[PDB]
Amino acid sequence: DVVDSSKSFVMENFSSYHGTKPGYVDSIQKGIQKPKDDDWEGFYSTDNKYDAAGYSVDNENPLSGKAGGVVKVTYPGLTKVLALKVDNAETIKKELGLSLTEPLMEQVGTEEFIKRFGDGASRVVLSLPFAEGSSSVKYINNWEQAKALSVELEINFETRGKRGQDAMYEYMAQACASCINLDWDVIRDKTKTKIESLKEHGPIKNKMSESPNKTVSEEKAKQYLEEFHQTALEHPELSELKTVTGTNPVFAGANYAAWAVNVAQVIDSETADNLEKTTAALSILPGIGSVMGIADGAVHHNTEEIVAQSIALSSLMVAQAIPLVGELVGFAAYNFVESIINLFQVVHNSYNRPAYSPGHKTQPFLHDGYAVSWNTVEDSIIRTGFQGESGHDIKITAENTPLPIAGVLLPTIPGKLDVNKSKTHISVNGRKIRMRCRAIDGDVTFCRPKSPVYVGNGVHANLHVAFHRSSSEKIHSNEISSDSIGVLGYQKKVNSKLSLFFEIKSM
Amino acid sequence: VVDSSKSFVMENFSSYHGTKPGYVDSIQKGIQKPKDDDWEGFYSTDNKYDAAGYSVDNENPLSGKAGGVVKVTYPGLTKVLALKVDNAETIKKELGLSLTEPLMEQVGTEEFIKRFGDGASRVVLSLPFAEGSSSVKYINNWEQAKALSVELEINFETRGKRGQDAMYEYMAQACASCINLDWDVIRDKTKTKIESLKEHGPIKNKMSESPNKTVSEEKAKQYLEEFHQTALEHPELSELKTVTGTNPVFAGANYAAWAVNVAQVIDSETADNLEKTTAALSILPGIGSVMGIADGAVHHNTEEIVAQSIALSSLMVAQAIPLVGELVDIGFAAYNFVESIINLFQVVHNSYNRPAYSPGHKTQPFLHDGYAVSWNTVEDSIIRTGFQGESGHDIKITAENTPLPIAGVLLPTIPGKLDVNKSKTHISVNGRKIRMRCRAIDGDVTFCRPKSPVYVGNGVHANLHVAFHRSSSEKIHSNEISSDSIGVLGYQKTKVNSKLSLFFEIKSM
Repeated sequence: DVVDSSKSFVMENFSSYHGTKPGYVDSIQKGIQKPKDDDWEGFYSTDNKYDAAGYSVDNENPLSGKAGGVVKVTYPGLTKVLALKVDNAETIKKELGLSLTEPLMEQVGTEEFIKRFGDGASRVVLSLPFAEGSSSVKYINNWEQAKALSVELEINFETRGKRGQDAMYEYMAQACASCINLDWDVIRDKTKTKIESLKEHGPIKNKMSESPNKTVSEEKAKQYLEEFHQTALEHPELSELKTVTGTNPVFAGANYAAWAVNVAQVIDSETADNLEKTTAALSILPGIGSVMGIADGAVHHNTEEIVAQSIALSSLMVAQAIPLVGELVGFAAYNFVESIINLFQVVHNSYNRPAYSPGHKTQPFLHDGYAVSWNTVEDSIIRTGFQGESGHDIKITAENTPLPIAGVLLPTIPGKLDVNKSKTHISVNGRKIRMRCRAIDGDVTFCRPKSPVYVGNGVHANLHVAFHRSSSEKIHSNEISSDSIGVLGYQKKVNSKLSLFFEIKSM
Repeated sequence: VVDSSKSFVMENFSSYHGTKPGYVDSIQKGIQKPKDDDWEGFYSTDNKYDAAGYSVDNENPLSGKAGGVVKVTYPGLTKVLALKVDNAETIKKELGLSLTEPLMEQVGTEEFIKRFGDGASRVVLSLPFAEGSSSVKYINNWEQAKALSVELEINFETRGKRGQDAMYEYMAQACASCINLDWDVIRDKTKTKIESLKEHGPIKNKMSESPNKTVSEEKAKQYLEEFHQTALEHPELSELKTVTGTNPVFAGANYAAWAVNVAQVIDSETADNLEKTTAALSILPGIGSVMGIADGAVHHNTEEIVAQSIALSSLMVAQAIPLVGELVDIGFAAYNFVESIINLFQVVHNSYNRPAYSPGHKTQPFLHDGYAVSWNTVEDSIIRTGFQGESGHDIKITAENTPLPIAGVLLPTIPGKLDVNKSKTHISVNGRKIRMRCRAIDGDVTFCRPKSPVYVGNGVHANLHVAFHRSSSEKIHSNEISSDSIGVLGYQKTKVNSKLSLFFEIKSM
């Protein structure tokens, strides 16, 4: 009941990975020994060496400190991996036949437990899901049993001699072999070059002349820095940047200007002189998607050359913004570039990782003030291969004022998938609103509410879509055009489109 | 598939049925069938106000007339059999029924009644009425439904009110906070105010300044903002001037945008029919500006202020029609526009009357500063009490577009009864597990910072996992707990952080 037999197995030479902090890379290869929540006291490892690497960073400087390494640990002989459906120790003790007083992970390393659950293996290791939205597992080893592990070096980020956490993040990026895999040495080099060239430019040094170079108001400051942004963006070392930041307003000069002003306001002398404190301060500021070129679910600035341009331009602007709104030194070219680079790497790594997009599974789709999502994972799956009914629930609301829901565009397959016009309805804070559904196409039906639907702060709707299958025959790739259900918001002539993406699947 | 906790036998079981106009007097002569069929049956509900929302002219559902509600009763004993699922195929298998015959035919069978009726004369099926409602829908077999007596609860046509006021005034009885407006008063006051406004010297004056022929949106808005400012000096609009001066949602700009946007979608054919006018207006954005609805509250909740807002908006629509209108009447402003917009007020007021979880409660998202955060499941939002040991609570976090930070989270603590498990509490960003550093800031609030920068955005979500430990087995009493929310902090903007609140309830077991 608490033990999942689909993720449990006996294995010979069971291996797993362990992230190791700086200094312990060589020490640990002589054996796992505990140092000097107790139910879970134990030695931790994971089946994913890239997830292990995230545990390898200096515990005294966790945002920007050095990464240590990853080792691989192997049990000889036969090991039982005992996967648990819950991580509540007391539920595990009661559901198994265990003393509710003895710590769960003490019991796990005793011959009694190894008898009843090891299936003749020499050891039980507990297995739990690593994290929400990760398919990796976490292994929990009894500390004394773990003394049998052999330890091999997988990688030593310090051996690589790279700056910052370049080595750790470059290792993780291997997981994706669509994959941001940037050379941060190139970028750092190109970046230092651009700053120097930009500082010599005639029109740049000329617009620095116009700088009040004294404390002023924030709106004066933004206006000068918007000017500086326009001037500096004409340098031919920033010419690709000028082109790729022209259309999308997130990349505008005014957002670079707010960024530089936000940076100068939170950096004091004590902060600029320490890299951990700079990373902490910068990491809570809004607007960084302007300098990173990240908008609308995409990393647009995904070349070494264009990332260096963006980081160079922003370094200069921070250099300009400190006099006008701050008080210090130099920071702009030194610790500002180092922390910003680390922040770049955090976010790129998020975007490399497998992840459901807005409107997929239970991830909300946010658009035009609305928020919609599938209520459960199964709601987003249209099952096929049977004659009968299914129901699917979509949650809908909005952020403030009453916004309308005009209707929903639903897929139909001429004969193999049809809308149940009687069970399809929408419910607004519990008021059930029937729908009028007319096909506009062989492949699309449009359902309108029979009474006005509005959602907003404190008003939400549940849209219930009910499908009926006539044929028992499965639905084939070609048969379906759309991967999405289109909920329509207010009209602007067009409607705001809110997309809930489904998947066809058998039983 | 059968919830025994919603099933029961009852004497004189009664329910309610909403009745379209024309069938109100006729239905009282008995439930006869008319000339998914698993479900073909006679439908009723336990909540008479939910029934009232089935009573509107099918041909004109947006704006049409409302018939009534009748109460139907079985004599003797009835079995109410509450079902967990609405899939009839699944119901026939797990009840051992013919997988071919219509489920609601079988339910009217003498054999089915023996098996499941507990010695009641017949069986009625019971199902949840809708998401977000505590009502039930009852499905009656048609043959058995011949046994029902039928009494009038209310005939809306007979109250002789305009539009759908009878129905919405009836539904507002349910909440006895509560918008219970007299729409006759509001209608009369509104007609009165439109009259006086059109006579004002400065109105007729700034009205005579109108380009009075098609122009551009930016120029049309600019004049209507001017017009709006002049109109709001009239004394018949003085309360409105006061209550709309602060909230930017109620500003002249947004009355002007509302009115431009109306004139653009109303052509002579739409304008000459209330149903199509209501359809058209019902898909526009910005109605909250004239309704006085913002930030989760209905601010215009007196007859006087609603009539003032409707009157001013009627005038502005009249001014916007020459500058942007395909139509030529301007009579629309004072007739079908007012009728129609009144109906939309009623709709939205009713939504806010109805019991509903607020942002940040249960699985309702909390939408703020471009973030969306919610409890993953209803149980996550409940901190159970009265035991020693552990619990976990999942909060989902994302954002609409560019990467926004999560600076940390504020968590409640009670000296002995409730502690942050600093080991199990983490945050997971597209699968990347990030540990926290938790410090107490006060005896009742602990603050947890992530140990690697957290950013969320389109395509990047986080699961904040909060682990609580109780050392005492004593229950938490209300005095112990200051906050009813967990505060997730976003970006920093005097230095402050954006606050995202997830509201929890303390329960036993």
